Order: sequence, then C-alpha cells, then structure tokens
Amino acid sequence: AQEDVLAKELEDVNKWGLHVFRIAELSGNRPLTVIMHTIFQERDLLKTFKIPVDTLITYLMTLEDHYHADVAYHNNIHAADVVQSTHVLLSTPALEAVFTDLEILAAIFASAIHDVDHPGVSNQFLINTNSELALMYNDSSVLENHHLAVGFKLLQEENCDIFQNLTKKQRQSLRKMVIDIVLATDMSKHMNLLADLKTMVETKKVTSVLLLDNYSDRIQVLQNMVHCADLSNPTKPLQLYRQWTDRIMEEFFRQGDRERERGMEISCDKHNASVEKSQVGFIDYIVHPLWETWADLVHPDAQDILDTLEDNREWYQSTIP
Amino acid sequence: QEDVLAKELEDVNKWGLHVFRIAELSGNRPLTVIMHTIFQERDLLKTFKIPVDTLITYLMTLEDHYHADVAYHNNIHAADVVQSTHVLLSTPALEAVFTDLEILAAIFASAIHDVDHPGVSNQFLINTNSELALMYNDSSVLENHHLAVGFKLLQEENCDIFQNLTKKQRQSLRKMVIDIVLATDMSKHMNLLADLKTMVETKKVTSSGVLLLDNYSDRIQVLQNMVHCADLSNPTKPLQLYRQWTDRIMEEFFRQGDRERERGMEISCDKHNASVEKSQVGFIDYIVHPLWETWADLVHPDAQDILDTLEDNREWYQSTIP
Ligand SMILES: COc1cccc(Nc2cc(-c3ccccc3)nc3c2C(=O)NCC3)c1
Ligand SMILES: COc1cccc(Nc2cc(-c3ccccc3)nc3c2C(=O)NCC3)c1
Ligand SMILES: [Mg+2]
Ligand SMILES: [Mg+2]
Ligand SMILES: [Zn+2]
Ligand SMILES: [Zn+2]
Repeated sequence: AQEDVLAKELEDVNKWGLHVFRIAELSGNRPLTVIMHTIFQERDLLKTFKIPVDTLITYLMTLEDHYHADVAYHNNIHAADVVQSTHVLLSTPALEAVFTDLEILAAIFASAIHDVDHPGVSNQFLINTNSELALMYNDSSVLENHHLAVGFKLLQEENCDIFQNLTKKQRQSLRKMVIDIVLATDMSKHMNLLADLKTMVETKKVTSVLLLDNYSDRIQVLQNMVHCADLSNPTKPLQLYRQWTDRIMEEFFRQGDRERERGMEISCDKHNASVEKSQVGFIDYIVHPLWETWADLVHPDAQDILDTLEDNREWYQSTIP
Repeated sequence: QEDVLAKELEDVNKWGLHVFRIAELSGNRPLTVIMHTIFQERDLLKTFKIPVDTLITYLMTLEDHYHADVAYHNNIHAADVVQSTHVLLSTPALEAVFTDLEILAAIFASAIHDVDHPGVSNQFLINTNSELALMYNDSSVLENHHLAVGFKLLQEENCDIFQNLTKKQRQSLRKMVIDIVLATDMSKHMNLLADLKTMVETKKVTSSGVLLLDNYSDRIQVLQNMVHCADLSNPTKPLQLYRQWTDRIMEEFFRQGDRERERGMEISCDKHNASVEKSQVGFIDYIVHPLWETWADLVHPDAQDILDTLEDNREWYQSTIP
C-alpha cells in the first residue's frame, strides 16, 4: 500500500512541483534512486544505452548513500529535486529535438551527482579553516570538483558502471560534458554564466524551436539549465519552497555555530538572521534575474514558473512590514 | 667539497649557473642549497622573520618529494627553475616593480612547481584512467597536484616557513602561488603568450624603461609568464647545459613510451622512431622562441644575451641535421 502510494506520487514526475518530500518518505528514503529509475524508464534511456536495470539500481543506491543523511539542505532529497527539475526543463517545447540522447543523459547524470558528499558548509568555510578539501583543490570550486570526483569514482564499484556499453567516444564526450555542467553550479560563476545566457537570448535564432549549432552554445544552455534546476526552489509552490528555506537556514546556522566555536567572524547567525528579507534579496538579485532570462530563451514555455516565483517573492515581502 | 660548492654558488645571480655540479657536490641537495643561498642573498629570512632551521627543514622535506628516478622532472629541474626566476626577477626593466611578498611567491612557486611528478604527461594520466585525473577532473592534473603537495608539507613539524607572516600576507601569497603554478601547464601556453603580446603592444614604462604595473591582473600575468619562461629556459642556457636537459627529457619521454606500448596503449615518446634533433628545432621554432622573443620585447633590451644564446643553440641543433 505504501508502494501503491509511492507509485501514484511518481505519476507526477513530468510536472513542476512534484511532492518530492513525500516521495522520499514513501520510498524508504530513496528519492534519488526512485526518481532517477522512473526518469530513465520514461525516456527509454536503459534501452538506448544498454544499461542493465540491475546495474542502474546498484549505482543509484551507492550514490544516494554518499549524500549525507545529517545535512539539512545539501542531501539526497535536493539531488532528487534537481534531477526531476532538469528532467522537466529538458522537455520544454522550445527545445524539442534540440539535444542528443547523450546530451540528455549528461544533463540528468550531472544533476544526480552535482552535490554528492556535500559537508553542509561553504567553499569559503572550507578555504578559511584550511581543510583537506581546499588544500586538495587549491581553493578553486573546491566542493564542485569533489562532487565530480566522487560521482565518477562510484562508477568503478562492483556492478556500478552504468556506462559500460557506451562507445569510448560516447564516454569521453559524456565525461567532458558532465564536468562542464557540474563546475557551472559553483555560485562564484553565476554572474558570468548569466552574462552568457543574456547574450544568447539577445542573438537568439528560432524556427517557424531553438537553433544550436555548435558545442559552445549547447553546453552553455545545459550549464544554465542545471543551474536553474539547482536554484529552482523559489519557483516551486510555496509549501515546497518554505520547507527548502527552513533546511538551508538550519545548515547556514549550524555553520555559524562552528565559526563561533573558533573565534571566526560570523558570515549564518541565528540571533541576527532576517530570514524573510534575505529571501526577498536572494530572489531579487540572484534568482529572478536568472529565471527571467531563462524564460526569455524559451518564451513562453516558462511563464507559469516565472509567475510562481513572483507570487512567492511578494508573499515573502508581505511578511516583512 | 664545501669549498668548491661555496665558489660554484657565488654564481647564483648568473645565467648559466653550473647546476649539475651543485647537485653533485651538495650530495643531491641542489634545491635546498640553491633556495637557501637565494633567501640569504635577497635577505628573505630577516624580511619575513624565518627561523633558519625551519627553512632548511621545509626545503629538505620539499626536495625529498621530488622523485630521484625520473630523468627530467626532479629536484635539479626545480633548483634550476628557482635560480632562473631569481635572475629574471633582477631584470633592469623590472627594477622595484614587485614587492617582497610577490618576490617570495614567484620563488616559492618555482620551487614547488613540479613536486611529486611521476615522469608522465597529463594526457597519459587522463588515458590511464589514473587516480590523479579522477581527482582533478582532467583539468591541469599534474599542476593542481604539485601545489597541493607543496602546501601540505608546510604543516609537517617545523616546516612552516610562513609562520611569522600576517594573515592577509598568507592569503595573498597562497593565491599568487596557485595562479603562478597553474600557469606552468603547457595547455595554457598559447593563451598566456597572446596575453603577453597584448601587454607589449600596449606597454607603459618610465624614462629608464622600467615597466609600470598597477593592478593585480597585470602583475600576476607577468609573474606567470616569468616562471613559464624559467620553466622553458633550458634552450636559452649555455649549450653544455641545454644538451644535458635534452638527453634527460628524451629519456623520461621514451620511458613513458615503454609504459604505454606495454599497457597495450597506442604509443605516443617513440624511441625506435624519433629525430631528437629535428624535434628540438621544431620546439624552439614553434614554442620557445616565440615566447622568449615576446618576453624580450617586454624588457627591451635586457633579455638580449638570453635571446642570442637561444638562437645560437637553434643554429647548432639544426647543424646536427644532415
Ligand atoms: C548553488 O549553490 C547554493 C549554495 C548555497 C545556497 C543555495 N541556495 C539558497 C540560498 C539561500 C540564501 C539564504 C540567505 C542568504 C542568501 C541566500 N536561500 C535559499 C536557497 C535555496 O536554494 N533554497 C531555499 C532558499 C545554493
Ligand atoms: C612545462 O611542461 C613541459 C612538459 C614536457 C616537456 C617540457 N620541456 C621540454 C620539452 C621538449 C620537447 C622535445 C621534443 C618534442 C616536444 C618537446 N624538449 C625540451 C624541454 C625542456 O624544457 N628542456 C629540454 C628540451 C616542458
Ligand atoms: Mg552545489
Ligand atoms: Mg610542470
Ligand atoms: Zn545544489
Ligand atoms: Zn617544470
């Protein structure tokens, strides 16, 4: 009966605002595994790429295992939500028959692994406390390089190589794209990514659907697409959004509590925080400029997402005065 | 022995230092003694309040992480790049341009720039599905690892030569060292060269022809090209040095070839099928000379003696071709 309700909730996999937190309770805490299996079935990705079903389950569970169950925001539920959101953006009418099967595979895999083994703390925290991770990666996209190293490394585990039947050319190319996509999720790169997206909207070329052309534009589109999915919480129905905020504030406060345990200045402070004002500014300066520009690329496919974000923005603002 | 090395070292400020003899007479400690002399000379120990024993401890531990069994990418190559940078930092046209901190980073970077090199290329490591390429997502694989090793060794007991620096000082130098080492990757050559060409066209300079570099972007860029130049300086040294570096890179390459043929890899590096001579002319013409000429255009006329040797060696190597 739980499998019954689980399978019912999975009927909404193609819809913005899927009940991701319920799917997580109903799956026995395997949102990423169940959401990823259902998406591969939907898009016929097992057959196309000859992925044995048992290998795909075995990898998915191992990766899911490598998201930390004690990090409030950057955990497996978030990875799941990011995969399903890229899945929906990939389906936009303005991009129909634009991306190859291998590019579709790259974007969804990249979404799955994009935050794996996330410690619940910022790049800057890891730089300033002189941690193994920052020493390893020379202070440069430290977390995102790690996510990638981990997401690939897990393919080598027993019965875990989901790409065993791709050609060597397919695999080299998929690898390069996954790396390019996942490094583009570092927020220190947001302003530069959005510049390029604006330029592409401004020089946009369309059919009587979107034309590309060359690897450089296609990759930028995929990079911006997964960044949008990554920052999609404030575009979701408000009950989903509000839970996403409580979780990121918890993680943010746990980090400030560790910076205090150290005599570090506090970036994060649970006796200073102004949650509602911070969310309004997040949307106004970061989240709305990205989604406005994305909506422009795919006009008018994303109008309802954009209307949703604007409503949520107003709601949060309304809590202030 | 301690007398001969004393005297050989008195040439530390000269292009064409007898670096192989120094390695010999120091008991394979050329990076320790060359770095040590340099810090004394430049007065880097008083300026940065470095206890003598800490530098020595670090330098020895740093040098031990160069592989003795790799024919080019070892501690003699790291002693050599260090010394070559130290001389280029003394270019008339760069007089009083860089701070004591920036001089320190250039020279620290030089020293660590190849540490723990396996004697094989980034493309090898990407093709052998290596663990280092897995870790660094195929980007500047070697170069990222050299840095992470260099900095980690400072945390060993009595190896933190930076202990008496302030916190802003440590951040800044850490940043500079990384930008400088990442620039040693040859994949980045052409892009750095174009940028240096840009700087020369639109260059500034006082009435002594001393260059004026205000912002970080321009100064780091110069220190990047300066250490890249030092790395690629072997063809510009006296012939009896150049030849010795060339035999050594050719051995390292032919050994990578062996490691390949073996593993069933397509052999890249091929000893039963290379012209050492023609490959050197090729290398000078397409990479080393466009580089040191452009550098020469920046500090005109100061790099003249250097560019002249480079062109006299190209001529000699081309004379070895029937
Ligand atoms: C892509 O990398 C990263 C890294 C850290 C946080 C995020 N996301 C957020 C940040 C913030 C936030 C909070 C206070 C000040 C500034 C920003 N608020 C939210 C999210 C989110 O996506 N969901 C819920 C609302 C994304
Ligand atoms: C900085 O990165 C790297 C990597 C590999 C070789 C080098 N340097 C050389 C390469 C080659 C060479 C020879 C044949 C074909 C292509 C290149 N010859 C020489 C050096 C050198 O610097 N000293 C001795 C002469 C530099
Ligand atoms: Mg992330
Ligand atoms: Mg190197
Ligand atoms: Zn994320
Ligand atoms: Zn080198």
